[PDB]
Amino acid sequence: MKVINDPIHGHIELHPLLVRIIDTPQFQRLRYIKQLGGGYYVFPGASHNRFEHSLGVGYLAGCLVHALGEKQPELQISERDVLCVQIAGLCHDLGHGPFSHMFDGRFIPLARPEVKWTHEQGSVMMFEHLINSNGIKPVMEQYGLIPEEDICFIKEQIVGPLWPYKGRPENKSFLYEIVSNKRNGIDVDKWDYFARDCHHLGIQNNFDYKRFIKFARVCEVDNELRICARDKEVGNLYDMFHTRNSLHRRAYQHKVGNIIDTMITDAFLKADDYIEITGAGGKKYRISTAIDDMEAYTKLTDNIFLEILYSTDPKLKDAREILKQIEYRNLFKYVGETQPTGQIKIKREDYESLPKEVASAKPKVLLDVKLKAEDFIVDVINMDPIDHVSFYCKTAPNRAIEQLIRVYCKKVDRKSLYAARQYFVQWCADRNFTKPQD
Amino acid sequence: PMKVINDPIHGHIELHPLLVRIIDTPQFQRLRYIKQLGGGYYVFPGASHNRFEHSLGVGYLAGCLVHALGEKQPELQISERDVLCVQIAGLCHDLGHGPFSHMFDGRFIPLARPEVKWTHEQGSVMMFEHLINSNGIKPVMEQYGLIPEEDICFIKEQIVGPLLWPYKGRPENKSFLYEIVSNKRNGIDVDKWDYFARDCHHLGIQNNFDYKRFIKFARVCEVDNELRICARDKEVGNLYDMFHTRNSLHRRAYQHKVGNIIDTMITDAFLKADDYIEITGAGGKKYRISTAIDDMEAYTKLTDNIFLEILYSTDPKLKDAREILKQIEYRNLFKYVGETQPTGQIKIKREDYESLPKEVASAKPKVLLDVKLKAEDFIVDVINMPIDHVSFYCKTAPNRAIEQLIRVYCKKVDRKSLYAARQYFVQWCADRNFTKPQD
Amino acid sequence: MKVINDPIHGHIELHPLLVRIIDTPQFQRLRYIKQLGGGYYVFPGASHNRFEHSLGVGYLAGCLVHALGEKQPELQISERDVLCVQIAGLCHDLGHGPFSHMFDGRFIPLARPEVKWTHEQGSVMMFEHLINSNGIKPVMEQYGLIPEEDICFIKEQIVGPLWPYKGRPENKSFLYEIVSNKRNGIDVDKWDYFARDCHHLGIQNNFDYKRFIKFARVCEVDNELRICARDKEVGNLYDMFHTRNSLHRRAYQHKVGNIIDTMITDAFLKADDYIEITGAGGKKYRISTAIDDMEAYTKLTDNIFLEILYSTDPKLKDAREILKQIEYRNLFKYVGETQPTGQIKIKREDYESLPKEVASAKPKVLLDVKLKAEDFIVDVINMDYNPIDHVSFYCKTAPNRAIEQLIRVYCKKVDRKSLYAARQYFVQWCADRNFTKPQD
Amino acid sequence: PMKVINDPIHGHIELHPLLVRIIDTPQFQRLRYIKQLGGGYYVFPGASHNRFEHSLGVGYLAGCLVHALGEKQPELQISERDVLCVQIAGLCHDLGHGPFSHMFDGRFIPLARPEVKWTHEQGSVMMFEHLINSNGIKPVMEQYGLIPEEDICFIKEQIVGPLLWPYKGRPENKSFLYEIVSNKRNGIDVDKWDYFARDCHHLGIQNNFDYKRFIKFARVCEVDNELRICARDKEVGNLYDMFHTRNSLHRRAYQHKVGNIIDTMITDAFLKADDYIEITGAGGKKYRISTAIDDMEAYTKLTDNIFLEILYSTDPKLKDAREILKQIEYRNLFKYVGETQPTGQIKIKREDYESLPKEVASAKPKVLLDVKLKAEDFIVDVINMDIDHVSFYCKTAPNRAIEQLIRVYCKKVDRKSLYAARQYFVQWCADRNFTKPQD
Ligand SMILES: Nc1nc2c(ncn2[C@@H]2O[C@H](COP(=O)(O)OP(=O)(O)OP(=O)(O)O)[C@@H](O)[C@H]2O)c(=O)[nH]1
Ligand SMILES: Nc1nc2c(ncn2[C@@H]2O[C@H](COP(=O)(O)OP(=O)(O)OP(=O)(O)O)[C@@H](O)[C@H]2O)c(=O)[nH]1
Ligand SMILES: Nc1nc2c(ncn2[C@@H]2O[C@H](COP(=O)(O)OP(=O)(O)OP(=O)(O)O)[C@@H](O)[C@H]2O)c(=O)[nH]1
Ligand SMILES: Nc1nc2c(ncn2[C@@H]2O[C@H](COP(=O)(O)OP(=O)(O)OP(=O)(O)O)[C@@H](O)[C@H]2O)c(=O)[nH]1
Ligand SMILES: [Fe+3]
Ligand SMILES: [Fe+3]
Ligand SMILES: [Fe+3]
Ligand SMILES: [Fe+3]
Repeated sequence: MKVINDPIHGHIELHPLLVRIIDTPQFQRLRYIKQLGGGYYVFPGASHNRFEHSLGVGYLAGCLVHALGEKQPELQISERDVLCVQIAGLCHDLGHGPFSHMFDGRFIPLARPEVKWTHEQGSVMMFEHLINSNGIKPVMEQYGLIPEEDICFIKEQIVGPLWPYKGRPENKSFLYEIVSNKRNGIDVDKWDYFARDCHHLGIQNNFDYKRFIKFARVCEVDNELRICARDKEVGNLYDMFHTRNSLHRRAYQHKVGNIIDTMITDAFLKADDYIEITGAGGKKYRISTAIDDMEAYTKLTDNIFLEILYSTDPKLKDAREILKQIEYRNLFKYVGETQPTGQIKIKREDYESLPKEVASAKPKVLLDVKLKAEDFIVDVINMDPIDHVSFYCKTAPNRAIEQLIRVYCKKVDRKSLYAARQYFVQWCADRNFTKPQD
Repeated sequence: PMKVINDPIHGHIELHPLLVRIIDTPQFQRLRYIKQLGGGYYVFPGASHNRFEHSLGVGYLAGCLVHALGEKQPELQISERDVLCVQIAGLCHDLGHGPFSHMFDGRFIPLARPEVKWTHEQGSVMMFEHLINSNGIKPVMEQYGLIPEEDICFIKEQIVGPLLWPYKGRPENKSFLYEIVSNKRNGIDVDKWDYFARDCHHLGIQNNFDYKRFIKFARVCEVDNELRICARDKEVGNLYDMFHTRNSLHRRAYQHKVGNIIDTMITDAFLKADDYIEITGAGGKKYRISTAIDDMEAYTKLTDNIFLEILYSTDPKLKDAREILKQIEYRNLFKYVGETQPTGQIKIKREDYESLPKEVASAKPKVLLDVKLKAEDFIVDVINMPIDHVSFYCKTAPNRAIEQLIRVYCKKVDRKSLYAARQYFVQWCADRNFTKPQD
Repeated sequence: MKVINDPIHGHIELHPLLVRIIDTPQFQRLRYIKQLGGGYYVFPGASHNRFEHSLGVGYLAGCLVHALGEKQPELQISERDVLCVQIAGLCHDLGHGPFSHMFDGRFIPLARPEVKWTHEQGSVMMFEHLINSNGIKPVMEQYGLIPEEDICFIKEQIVGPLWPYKGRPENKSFLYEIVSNKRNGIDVDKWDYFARDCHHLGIQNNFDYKRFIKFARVCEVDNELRICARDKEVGNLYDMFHTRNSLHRRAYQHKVGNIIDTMITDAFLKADDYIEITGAGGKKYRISTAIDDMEAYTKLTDNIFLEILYSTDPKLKDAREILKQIEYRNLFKYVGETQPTGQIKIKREDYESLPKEVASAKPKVLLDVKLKAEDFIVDVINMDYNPIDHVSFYCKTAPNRAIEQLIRVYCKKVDRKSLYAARQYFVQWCADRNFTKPQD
Repeated sequence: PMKVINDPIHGHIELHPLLVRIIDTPQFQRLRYIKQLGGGYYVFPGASHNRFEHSLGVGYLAGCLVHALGEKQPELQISERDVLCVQIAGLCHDLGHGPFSHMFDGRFIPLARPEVKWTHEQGSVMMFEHLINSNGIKPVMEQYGLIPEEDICFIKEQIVGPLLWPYKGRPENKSFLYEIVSNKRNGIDVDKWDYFARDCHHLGIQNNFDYKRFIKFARVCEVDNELRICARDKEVGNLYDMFHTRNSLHRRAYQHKVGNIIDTMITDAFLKADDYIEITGAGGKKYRISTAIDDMEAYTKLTDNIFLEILYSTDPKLKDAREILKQIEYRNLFKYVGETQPTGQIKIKREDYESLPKEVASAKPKVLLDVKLKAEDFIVDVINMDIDHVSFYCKTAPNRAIEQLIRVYCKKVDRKSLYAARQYFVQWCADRNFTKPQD
């Protein structure tokens, strides 16, 4: 029964089971993986990692359940239910890779285009590895959990259904909207990293989750059980959503922030063949295939960045040279942005091909310089109002009331940069993407 | 052409292009990979911040203060040359920190090479000379009005002190400029300001000191015909809030019991790994962790990275060290035996840190005990550390002015062995004449 | 330089000029006038008076002005302007009478239908009395105020134009939206008693004025200069308006709260002839006429309730009997509520006549008992004002430019047959007055 | 039929109809016209609250606690009759307070009638009996199961104490019920809880004590085989913060310097007016302010109202008193001379308050001074203050348990007379052997 002090949430009381899950290598791994990935090289305050964030989500998961259980004893929320939601929140991010969203969103699609991989697949594999490597399942039983039944439940809360849910019956469906919510984008995962990311980026977060948790209730909608907010709390809700918008516009879509991310992945790609990560049975993996074995994956952290940078191996001199360019601030240069409006969206599978298409656009008038596909970086940003949440009133508590595409150039001179803007504008034309602004 | 960096504690920070030129180097970005609070992060989840953002802030506050004194008092003859120099000093005062900051020069080097006198402040000066040579900064200095010979002296001296008026970099009439970045006398400098605001911010402690206010009311005045930086009498209230902050950070965070236990565990791994880990320095030569300080090129490559190189290593030579770091991940820590302080004005010197376990373990405690422990089973932790010396002035007359702790840990966790450790220690305290350890 | 500790605003720093206005009898008057009138008899937490509310307004006025002056120097806002806005905030309630709104809203319309009286007229008369009785004008100039021009500005901030304004040029119009705002219902006066009234009533006030003040800016709107808010702060504004709505629904329109107000007024009416208030030149005034002399008005406070209650005077036995009714809790009984929807609103001038009308409605079928006009109390409750649309905004990208009546009737007769009789008359009176049909 | 009142501090308060019958009387509603902190309101604008809302809260808390003890411990034989009585007691414990609360019996009556022994708790008992007699409560008591003879005794005893086991109202096996409303020994009762919460709320002070929690873990247990109310050991953390609230209210509010000066000014006005004011009592007789305590019917009409009655007066017999209250409005207060304490454990008795200025004025203070002051120029303010003495229990074995300040003010405000006042006072402290005044 430890008490941890967190700068956003204050004191976080931790169930001994939770403590047993937290003091394992598969969880301490999150201490070495930046929350905002390449954010830190643009935002100096953003040194924070997945680890404390996982702590906060786990805490927020629990605050909400225990709250719903107290205001409404008829939901039959058990001490068993609160522990699983707490464990799920804690481990939803077990599967993040080097520099978080950079890894499953850009590196694996470029490194192994055929493979379908998400960090949510990654978390469940890592959670399974965690409870097996550390004999967690006996300790679950010691505190009243049913390992077969509850381990499924935690997994389904993280990666979704593997009525589709086997972990809990539908009269407890609302337990599935606590940690991550597909429908109205309101979950304790957002709350923590909304509060957390503003705190480190120097943005003001006026959203008050304690207030929202206090007035939160389960209510019936289309004969479905959902979590609802009372009508007074729409003012708080506009402040939640305005923060989500500021974080995206100001932080998550930052131009240099995202340019630098593609430089890092270009380094990991040129370095993928020459770095070995040690797995099970002593087998050796590459950076891109360590996702295939969880003990190697345990060992795949932000560390790999510095390992490349400090390397003396001549085989890694290319990968090294790109990371020296991040340190010297000689970055890739911005060419332009465009959108596939009205058009079919670019799929993760087709990322590898895009620079070849850009370099192949025929931009007549003819140009002084010619560029090959290796001089182009094509960066796909996927985006994934108030009205879509469901409310209630005190009188009737029973009843309910994109893709951006950016192109960077590795060549830094004005004559070549001009050329790049020309190819780029042509490629947009004959792909029927929107016309780039000047 | 100014770069503007957004910082959570100081906001928008405008950076002179010269400052930028210095920042975008490996000798500086190296600070992105060094925890401000070392092993603190393993006790306070918020303490993930590194020396890097802190170095930006000091550089900023330095400039803020100099520029402020210069505008209010033009007779001080503070130049753009002078301001730039003070700023670089803030920027580069932490260039020399080692893996996990103070754990490194404060415990590791004293335990690994007792013969050596090494400080991060010496290190900051070597790294700074190394920085400006490797990156052709001296032409860039000359371009913005710096005289490299004279001014490079000034920056080093603001960092490491005099290398009679001991300073060769600036005359005594500009003496006050040596009090901005690092103030030896009253411990009030813009560097403390940054890491008090910054360390409170990440730890969730309330900090009531308002430096913007303190800077706004700061003046140079004559005290014993020496020029010092002074505060208005009204602002003695703001000063007390700084010191209540210095005191709660020390009690609550930097002297935290598990925090300092974990430091020594980390340091025990670095010691047990020092011989089998190689860092490539200049001229291709190879250095060890403890001797990499002898070359700034190897030293550049020595960051928090080394904790994970040890943890992820498969080398069978490193298993002994690796196991201490795996202990930390599993949370089986060294055990607290007790705390004491050395009475009188005597303080244990850094050179004698290595001997301390030999002394504690050799103490003869009577009654004789069930177990006898070797010195290798003891960790001795030396933990080191108010208007007086501050100068004030009044609005009417602006020209003129008005510890060590020792904790001992046992590596053996068994109750019989733990009981033994407490006895040796209580004895050791006795005829070293340290104070009696309490229950 | 004084500092006052207040439970809603923390520390309130007061300019010595302000303290000089406060330490006078005309201002200390407000310590003895309940903010919520008959509220205290329904809400035990509601003991707060005009005195602390006025302080808060004065403080909040200054907070807003100083904010605008520091973020936007081109407005040319002086320390003189700040003092004037503060004094105006401070003295905007000098003219409230016994139990505040009961007095200018119901007693004077029943005691003297002929007269036009508002507490806003009252504030100016009393403010004029204050600065004259305490030799304030010499002290005003001591701190840089121009007595002639600035006393105008202050009166005008309270009671309106006496471009219509003589106190400040049109390039400083926005200074007229701080203390009281006719247009968008956003001012520092409502800000105070929204927080202050919730604090004492046990209601949650989520509105953060500090946050709103930090992002407030002056902008050009239709070639008009007004106070605007950043688009971000609509979330905060929604919570302000919800508070305004709860205070009105739950507190200011409380059914028993309003019954008790009409009783106190019934007692003041029956006592008006027999109570004498000493004015200037020693003349003696009545409750209804002390408003005609500001020296007598000063001594007219909530005190008068207890003077009636403690009386042994047989002339006041009638009044005394009603104040005994309130305390034994034998109150007037609720008969019903209705609205003048679609019809002309009942004017203050016509309040006196209404019970005669209600008692004259022919409620056929005939009833076992008959009621006289003296057995009816009709209470006209006015609440003059998406409201969120009438606010003006800006975004950081374009900082230069901008983006009812209730009628209740109570009966004094408390038996079931008479109450039933009463409902019939009331339901009829609504019928041939074309007011809404009363609900069950 | 249960009425429910919303309280800003305690939320919804459900009132037994019997309780409502008692509240809606003149003797009780009298408390709507008596400030809780009296003259405090003239120093703290938030402090406008009266005894009335406080009495409701005590009544609410009394029932809350009695009901909880009964639910966890059915063996205590706590009846619906017992609970009603404790509640009425909480409600009516403050029935006897006079104009401006503690100012009245603590200073006005001791100075106006030095011979008489009067406390408000005595007053509460008389007012309570007048209450049930004049308003026919005893038939209503019998209707809800109270036995008027036995229980009216019990209610009085909870208020003024015993009039060997001294209590006739309830047997010793129900002794603990006497510790709820007012607890003489360990200063922990629900009366204190209420005005600690309420006084914080209106003063803007932070109150960390959680009564709801403390109530949840309270139990009756045997202490020296005597029955006492106990707290669970784990929850002592809650107790320390109760006492910390008691400490801040006293340091920051109740012993406030100008607040207490003002109270003696009000008292000086009541004294200069005691003779010319008539309050009509029973049998038509006329009483003075100081003797209205002799008749409960007169006392009923004596509230804060007497203050404005004096101030608004045009009567010239009352012109002297009027001027002291006119001083208050213009803020020309009495001036502070100094503070002292009675060294030794001796306290100045209320009976001797009147003479205190006579002693001060006759002190021969050589050095001889330019001016001499008479006793009419001195105000002597006696300020009275009324953690381990609490009884605890453990979850495993629940059945069994584990000052005065004196201030002096001067009415003459000039520099020359004020200096004299300090000397007379310093001397008086000397030859009364009280401690040396500071500053
Ligand atoms: N267990 C654990 N605690 C952490 C961690 N990070 C921060 N903490 C906090 O740091 C403090 C020290 O951690 P512990 O290893 O549990 O030290 P301890 O509380 O003395 O543990 P015991 O040896 O069981 O007494 C705790 O109070 C936690 O609040 C972590 O990763 N694991
Ligand atoms: N130069 C530099 N900027 C940093 C660093 N860390 C954070 N930043 C911030 O991140 C922003 C990223 O911009 P830059 O890296 O300078 O790229 P840029 O804006 O194209 O710079 P220019 O090409 O000179 O215009 C900077 O303006 C800084 O505010 C750093 O280490 N070096
Ligand atoms: N002047 C004044 N102060 C008030 C009033 N209401 C509350 N206060 C506060 O209560 C205390 C009143 O004491 P003052 O006489 O005004 O100030 P003081 O320090 O006691 O006396 P001086 O400063 O010497 O005149 C102060 O702390 C004020 O903050 C008021 O109506 N007038
Ligand atoms: N009885 C009583 N209620 C009060 C008092 N102060 C506030 N209240 C609250 O104010 C409400 C209004 O008073 P009521 O007692 O209901 O008056 P009423 O409705 O005319 O009387 P009933 O119809 O018999 O209930 C009460 O229900 C209480 O919740 C008080 O002093 N006495
Ligand atoms: Fe997450
Ligand atoms: Fe530093
Ligand atoms: Fe107002
Ligand atoms: Fe009390």
